[PDB]
Amino acid sequence: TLEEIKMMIREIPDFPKKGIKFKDITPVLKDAKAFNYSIEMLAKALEGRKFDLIAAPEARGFLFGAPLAYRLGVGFVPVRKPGKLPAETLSYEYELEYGTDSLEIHKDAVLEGQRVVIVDDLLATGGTIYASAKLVESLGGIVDSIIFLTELTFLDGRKKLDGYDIISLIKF
Amino acid sequence: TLEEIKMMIREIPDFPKKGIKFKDITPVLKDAKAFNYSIEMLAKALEGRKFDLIAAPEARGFLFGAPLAYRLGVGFVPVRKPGKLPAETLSYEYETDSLEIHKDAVLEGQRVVIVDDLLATGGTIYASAKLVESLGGIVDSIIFLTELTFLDGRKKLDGYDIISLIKF
Ligand SMILES: [Cl-]
Repeated sequence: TLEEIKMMIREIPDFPKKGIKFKDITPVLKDAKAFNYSIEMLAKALEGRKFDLIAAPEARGFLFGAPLAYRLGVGFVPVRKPGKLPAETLSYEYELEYGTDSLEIHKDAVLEGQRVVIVDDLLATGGTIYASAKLVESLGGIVDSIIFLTELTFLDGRKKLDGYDIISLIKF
Repeated sequence: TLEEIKMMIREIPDFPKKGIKFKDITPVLKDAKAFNYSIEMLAKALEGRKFDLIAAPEARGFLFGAPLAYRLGVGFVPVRKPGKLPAETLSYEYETDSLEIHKDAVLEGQRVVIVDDLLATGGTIYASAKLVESLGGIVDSIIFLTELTFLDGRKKLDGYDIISLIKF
Protein backbone atom coordinates (compact mmCIF):
# COMPACT_ATOMS: atom_id res chain seq x y z
CA THR A 1 0.00 0.00 0.00
CA LEU A 2 2.90 2.35 0.82
CA GLU A 3 4.61 0.40 -1.98
CA GLU A 4 1.60 1.38 -4.12
CA ILE A 5 1.98 5.08 -3.15
CA LYS A 6 5.68 4.80 -4.03
CA MET A 7 4.86 3.38 -7.48
CA MET A 8 2.44 6.25 -8.10
CA ILE A 9 5.07 8.90 -7.53
CA ARG A 10 6.16 10.04 -10.98
CA GLU A 11 9.90 10.54 -11.44
CA ILE A 12 10.73 13.47 -13.74
CA PRO A 13 14.26 13.71 -15.21
CA ASP A 14 16.16 17.01 -14.89
CA PHE A 15 13.53 19.05 -13.02
CA PRO A 16 14.11 21.79 -11.96
CA LYS A 17 17.71 21.36 -13.22
CA LYS A 18 19.88 18.69 -14.93
CA GLY A 19 21.09 16.13 -12.38
CA ILE A 20 17.93 16.08 -10.28
CA LYS A 21 15.29 13.39 -10.64
CA PHE A 22 12.15 15.10 -9.35
CA LYS A 23 9.61 13.13 -7.29
CA ASP A 24 6.26 14.33 -8.65
CA ILE A 25 3.62 13.89 -5.91
CA THR A 26 0.59 15.17 -7.86
CA PRO A 27 -0.65 11.67 -8.86
CA VAL A 28 -0.93 10.81 -5.15
CA LEU A 29 -2.82 14.07 -4.47
CA LYS A 30 -5.39 13.64 -7.29
CA ASP A 31 -6.21 10.08 -6.26
CA ALA A 32 -8.73 10.29 -3.37
CA LYS A 33 -7.70 7.01 -1.69
CA ALA A 34 -3.93 7.50 -2.16
CA PHE A 35 -4.18 11.03 -0.72
CA ASN A 36 -6.26 9.73 2.20
CA TYR A 37 -3.82 6.89 2.89
CA SER A 38 -0.77 9.16 2.74
CA ILE A 39 -2.30 11.45 5.47
CA GLU A 40 -3.31 8.40 7.53
CA MET A 41 0.21 6.90 7.47
CA LEU A 42 1.70 10.28 8.41
CA ALA A 43 -0.67 10.41 11.43
CA LYS A 44 0.17 6.82 12.28
CA ALA A 45 3.93 7.48 12.23
CA LEU A 46 3.31 10.24 14.80
CA GLU A 47 1.47 8.04 17.33
CA GLY A 48 3.01 8.18 20.78
CA ARG A 49 4.37 11.70 20.25
CA LYS A 50 3.33 14.88 22.07
CA PHE A 51 2.77 18.07 20.07
CA ASP A 52 0.53 21.12 19.68
CA LEU A 53 1.07 22.39 16.12
CA ILE A 54 2.17 21.35 12.70
CA ALA A 55 4.44 23.68 10.73
CA ALA A 56 5.31 23.22 7.05
CA PRO A 57 7.49 25.22 4.58
CA GLU A 58 5.91 26.61 1.36
CA ALA A 59 4.50 25.32 -0.94
CA ARG A 60 4.55 21.52 -1.34
CA GLY A 61 4.82 21.27 2.45
CA PHE A 62 1.35 22.82 2.81
CA LEU A 63 -0.18 19.98 0.78
CA PHE A 64 0.55 17.37 3.46
CA GLY A 65 1.05 19.61 6.48
CA ALA A 66 -2.34 21.29 6.44
CA PRO A 67 -4.50 18.17 6.01
CA LEU A 68 -2.37 16.37 8.61
CA ALA A 69 -2.95 19.21 11.09
CA TYR A 70 -6.66 18.90 10.37
CA ARG A 71 -6.53 15.07 10.81
CA LEU A 72 -4.69 15.41 14.14
CA GLY A 73 -6.87 18.18 15.57
CA VAL A 74 -3.93 20.59 15.85
CA GLY A 75 -3.13 24.04 14.51
CA PHE A 76 -1.17 24.80 11.36
CA VAL A 77 1.65 27.27 10.75
CA PRO A 78 2.98 28.13 7.32
CA VAL A 79 6.68 28.73 6.86
CA ARG A 80 7.02 30.94 3.83
CA LYS A 81 9.28 32.48 1.24
CA PRO A 82 10.12 36.19 1.66
CA GLY A 83 7.37 38.70 0.90
CA LYS A 84 4.41 36.32 1.37
CA LEU A 85 3.57 36.88 5.04
CA PRO A 86 1.78 40.17 5.86
CA ALA A 87 2.41 40.67 9.61
CA GLU A 88 5.67 40.96 11.54
CA THR A 89 7.99 38.07 10.67
CA LEU A 90 11.19 36.44 11.75
CA SER A 91 13.58 35.36 8.98
CA TYR A 92 16.22 32.62 8.79
CA GLU A 93 18.93 31.86 6.20
CA TYR A 94 19.70 28.40 4.82
CA GLU A 95 22.15 26.89 2.31
CA LEU A 96 21.51 26.28 -1.35
CA GLU A 97 23.94 24.39 -3.61
CA TYR A 98 25.81 27.64 -4.53
CA GLY A 99 24.16 30.31 -2.38
CA THR A 100 21.72 31.13 0.41
CA ASP A 101 18.01 31.87 0.68
CA SER A 102 15.62 32.72 3.49
CA LEU A 103 12.35 31.60 5.04
CA GLU A 104 10.00 33.57 7.28
CA ILE A 105 7.47 32.89 10.01
CA HIS A 106 5.02 35.24 11.70
CA LYS A 107 6.32 36.44 15.08
CA ASP A 108 3.07 35.26 16.68
CA ALA A 109 2.96 31.83 14.88
CA VAL A 110 4.35 29.75 17.75
CA LEU A 111 4.07 30.53 21.48
CA GLU A 112 6.75 29.70 24.03
CA GLY A 113 6.32 26.12 25.22
CA GLN A 114 4.42 24.89 22.14
CA ARG A 115 5.65 21.59 20.75
CA VAL A 116 5.78 21.55 16.91
CA VAL A 117 5.90 18.80 14.32
CA ILE A 118 7.48 20.02 11.11
CA VAL A 119 6.10 18.36 7.95
CA ASP A 120 7.30 18.40 4.34
CA ASP A 121 6.87 16.33 1.19
CA LEU A 122 10.53 15.41 0.71
CA LEU A 123 13.77 15.41 2.64
CA ALA A 124 16.66 16.29 0.31
CA THR A 125 19.53 18.38 1.72
CA GLY A 126 17.39 19.56 4.63
CA GLY A 127 18.23 23.30 4.33
CA THR A 128 14.60 24.54 4.26
CA ILE A 129 13.77 22.25 7.16
CA TYR A 130 16.79 23.34 9.21
CA ALA A 131 15.70 27.00 8.78
CA SER A 132 12.11 26.06 9.73
CA ALA A 133 13.36 24.28 12.85
CA LYS A 134 15.38 27.34 13.84
CA LEU A 135 12.45 29.67 13.20
CA VAL A 136 10.28 27.61 15.51
CA GLU A 137 12.96 27.61 18.24
CA SER A 138 13.49 31.40 17.95
CA LEU A 139 9.85 31.82 19.04
CA GLY A 140 10.29 29.55 22.09
CA GLY A 141 8.77 26.59 20.33
CA ILE A 142 10.23 23.10 20.66
CA VAL A 143 10.51 20.85 17.58
CA ASP A 144 9.04 17.53 18.67
CA SER A 145 9.92 15.78 15.40
CA ILE A 146 10.20 16.18 11.66
CA ILE A 147 8.19 14.01 9.23
CA PHE A 148 8.37 13.59 5.47
CA LEU A 149 6.42 11.58 2.94
CA THR A 150 9.71 10.80 1.12
CA GLU A 151 13.45 10.94 1.89
CA LEU A 152 16.44 11.00 -0.46
CA THR A 153 18.85 8.88 1.56
CA PHE A 154 21.77 9.78 -0.71
CA LEU A 155 21.69 13.47 0.33
CA ASP A 156 22.56 13.48 4.10
CA GLY A 157 19.42 15.36 5.20
CA ARG A 158 19.54 13.47 8.49
CA LYS A 159 23.09 14.73 9.13
CA LYS A 160 22.07 18.37 8.53
CA LEU A 161 19.19 17.82 10.93
CA ASP A 162 21.31 16.37 13.77
CA GLY A 163 19.59 16.46 17.15
CA TYR A 164 16.04 16.17 15.69
CA ASP A 165 13.78 13.09 15.54
CA ILE A 166 13.32 12.46 11.83
CA ILE A 167 10.63 10.17 10.39
CA SER A 168 10.02 9.40 6.73
CA LEU A 169 7.53 7.05 5.13
CA ILE A 170 9.30 6.26 1.86
CA LYS A 171 13.10 6.14 1.70
CA PHE A 172 14.83 6.39 -1.69
CA THR B 1 -18.95 31.06 15.99
CA LEU B 2 -18.21 31.88 12.33
CA GLU B 3 -18.34 35.35 13.94
CA GLU B 4 -15.42 34.15 16.04
CA ILE B 5 -13.45 33.01 12.94
CA LYS B 6 -14.08 36.44 11.45
CA MET B 7 -12.59 38.16 14.52
CA MET B 8 -9.45 36.05 14.15
CA ILE B 9 -8.96 37.27 10.63
CA ARG B 10 -6.35 39.96 11.15
CA GLU B 11 -6.48 43.01 8.92
CA ILE B 12 -3.04 44.32 7.93
CA PRO B 13 -2.85 47.81 6.46
CA ASP B 14 -0.63 48.61 3.46
CA PHE B 15 0.16 45.08 2.39
CA PRO B 16 1.32 44.01 -0.11
CA LYS B 17 1.40 47.69 -1.05
CA LYS B 18 0.23 51.05 0.29
CA GLY B 19 -3.51 51.55 0.38
CA ILE B 20 -4.34 47.82 0.27
CA LYS B 21 -5.87 46.18 3.35
CA PHE B 22 -4.82 42.53 3.60
CA LYS B 23 -6.91 39.83 5.30
CA ASP B 24 -4.48 37.64 7.29
CA ILE B 25 -6.00 34.19 7.95
CA THR B 26 -2.91 32.77 9.76
CA PRO B 27 -4.49 33.23 13.23
CA VAL B 28 -7.37 30.97 12.02
CA LEU B 29 -4.88 28.34 10.80
CA LYS B 30 -2.81 28.21 14.01
CA ASP B 31 -5.85 27.77 16.31
CA ALA B 32 -6.71 24.03 16.24
CA LYS B 33 -10.42 24.56 16.89
CA ALA B 34 -10.80 27.54 14.53
CA PHE B 35 -8.97 25.67 11.74
CA ASN B 36 -11.10 22.57 12.36
CA TYR B 37 -14.29 24.66 12.37
CA SER B 38 -13.34 26.47 9.14
CA ILE B 39 -12.78 23.20 7.28
CA GLU B 40 -16.06 21.73 8.67
CA MET B 41 -18.03 24.83 7.58
CA LEU B 42 -16.54 24.76 4.10
CA ALA B 43 -17.58 21.09 3.85
CA LYS B 44 -21.08 21.92 5.24
CA ALA B 45 -21.49 24.66 2.61
CA LEU B 46 -20.74 22.06 -0.14
CA GLU B 47 -23.32 19.55 1.11
CA GLY B 48 -25.83 18.66 -1.64
CA ARG B 49 -23.31 19.42 -4.39
CA LYS B 50 -21.89 16.94 -6.93
CA PHE B 51 -18.10 16.87 -7.53
CA ASP B 52 -15.08 14.59 -7.97
CA LEU B 53 -12.04 16.76 -7.21
CA ILE B 54 -10.99 19.92 -5.48
CA ALA B 55 -8.63 22.39 -7.19
CA ALA B 56 -6.85 25.31 -5.57
CA PRO B 57 -4.49 27.95 -6.91
CA GLU B 58 -1.10 28.16 -5.12
CA ALA B 59 -0.23 28.54 -2.29
CA ARG B 60 -2.72 30.15 0.10
CA GLY B 61 -5.39 28.14 -1.75
CA PHE B 62 -3.61 24.93 -0.72
CA LEU B 63 -4.10 25.80 2.94
CA PHE B 64 -7.86 25.20 2.74
CA GLY B 65 -8.07 23.23 -0.50
CA ALA B 66 -6.00 20.24 0.63
CA PRO B 67 -7.55 19.74 4.09
CA LEU B 68 -10.99 20.21 2.56
CA ALA B 69 -10.23 17.62 -0.14
CA TYR B 70 -9.06 15.28 2.63
CA ARG B 71 -12.21 15.97 4.71
CA LEU B 72 -14.55 15.28 1.78
CA GLY B 73 -12.76 12.09 0.62
CA VAL B 74 -11.86 13.45 -2.83
CA GLY B 75 -8.64 14.10 -4.79
CA PHE B 76 -6.81 17.40 -4.91
CA VAL B 77 -5.31 19.22 -7.87
CA PRO B 78 -2.89 22.16 -7.45
CA VAL B 79 -3.07 25.03 -9.95
CA ARG B 80 0.34 26.74 -9.97
CA LYS B 81 2.53 29.71 -10.94
CA PRO B 82 4.61 28.92 -14.07
CA GLY B 83 7.76 26.81 -13.59
CA LYS B 84 6.53 25.09 -10.41
CA LEU B 85 4.86 22.01 -11.93
CA PRO B 86 7.32 19.33 -13.18
CA ALA B 87 5.32 17.41 -15.83
CA GLU B 88 3.59 18.56 -19.02
CA THR B 89 1.37 21.57 -18.34
CA LEU B 90 -1.35 23.56 -20.00
CA SER B 91 -1.06 27.30 -19.41
CA TYR B 92 -3.43 30.30 -19.16
CA GLU B 93 -2.59 34.02 -19.29
CA TYR B 94 -4.59 36.84 -17.66
CA GLU B 95 -4.09 40.58 -16.99
CA THR B 96 -0.05 39.78 -17.29
CA ASP B 97 0.29 36.86 -14.89
CA SER B 98 -0.06 33.15 -15.66
CA LEU B 99 -1.22 29.87 -14.12
CA GLU B 100 -0.56 26.24 -15.08
CA ILE B 101 -2.12 22.85 -14.44
CA HIS B 102 -0.84 19.35 -15.18
CA LYS B 103 -2.06 18.06 -18.54
CA ASP B 104 -3.41 14.92 -16.78
CA ALA B 105 -4.71 16.59 -13.58
CA VAL B 106 -8.37 16.42 -14.65
CA LEU B 107 -10.21 13.83 -16.70
CA GLU B 108 -12.68 14.95 -19.31
CA GLY B 109 -16.08 15.21 -17.63
CA GLN B 110 -14.80 15.37 -14.05
CA ARG B 111 -16.60 17.87 -11.83
CA VAL B 112 -14.32 20.15 -9.85
CA VAL B 113 -14.80 22.47 -6.90
CA ILE B 114 -12.29 25.34 -6.84
CA VAL B 115 -11.30 26.46 -3.34
CA ASP B 116 -9.39 29.62 -2.30
CA ASP B 117 -9.00 31.60 0.90
CA LEU B 118 -10.37 34.91 -0.37
CA LEU B 119 -12.32 36.26 -3.34
CA ALA B 120 -11.00 39.68 -4.41
CA THR B 121 -11.21 40.71 -8.10
CA GLY B 122 -11.58 37.08 -9.22
CA GLY B 123 -8.76 37.10 -11.83
CA THR B 124 -6.70 34.15 -10.58
CA ILE B 125 -9.87 32.11 -9.95
CA TYR B 126 -11.16 32.97 -13.44
CA ALA B 127 -7.86 31.67 -14.81
CA SER B 128 -8.15 28.54 -12.65
CA ALA B 129 -11.66 27.84 -13.95
CA LYS B 130 -10.47 28.27 -17.55
CA LEU B 131 -7.59 25.81 -16.93
CA VAL B 132 -9.95 23.19 -15.48
CA GLU B 133 -12.21 23.56 -18.52
CA SER B 134 -9.15 23.37 -20.82
CA LEU B 135 -8.79 19.75 -19.66
CA GLY B 136 -12.50 19.12 -20.16
CA GLY B 137 -13.26 19.30 -16.45
CA ILE B 138 -16.44 21.06 -15.33
CA VAL B 139 -16.40 23.63 -12.52
CA ASP B 140 -19.19 22.60 -10.14
CA SER B 141 -18.72 25.60 -7.85
CA ILE B 142 -16.14 27.93 -6.36
CA ILE B 143 -15.83 28.37 -2.56
CA PHE B 144 -13.99 30.84 -0.38
CA LEU B 145 -13.45 31.31 3.31
CA THR B 146 -13.88 35.07 2.76
CA GLU B 147 -15.11 37.45 0.06
CA LEU B 148 -14.50 41.19 -0.36
CA THR B 149 -17.89 42.19 -1.69
CA PHE B 150 -16.74 45.70 -2.66
CA LEU B 151 -14.47 44.17 -5.38
CA ASP B 152 -17.01 42.58 -7.82
CA GLY B 153 -15.41 39.12 -7.89
CA ARG B 154 -18.89 37.66 -8.42
CA LYS B 155 -19.34 39.70 -11.60
CA LYS B 156 -15.96 38.62 -12.96
CA LEU B 157 -17.02 35.01 -12.26
CA ASP B 158 -20.43 35.31 -13.96
CA GLY B 159 -21.81 31.86 -14.84
CA TYR B 160 -20.25 30.07 -11.83
CA ASP B 161 -21.88 29.15 -8.52
CA ILE B 162 -19.99 31.12 -5.86
CA ILE B 163 -20.09 30.28 -2.15
CA SER B 164 -18.36 32.20 0.64
CA LEU B 165 -18.48 31.81 4.40
CA ILE B 166 -17.59 35.31 5.44
CA LYS B 167 -18.57 38.41 3.49
CA PHE B 168 -16.78 41.72 4.05
CL1 LIG C 1 -22.83 32.02 -0.01
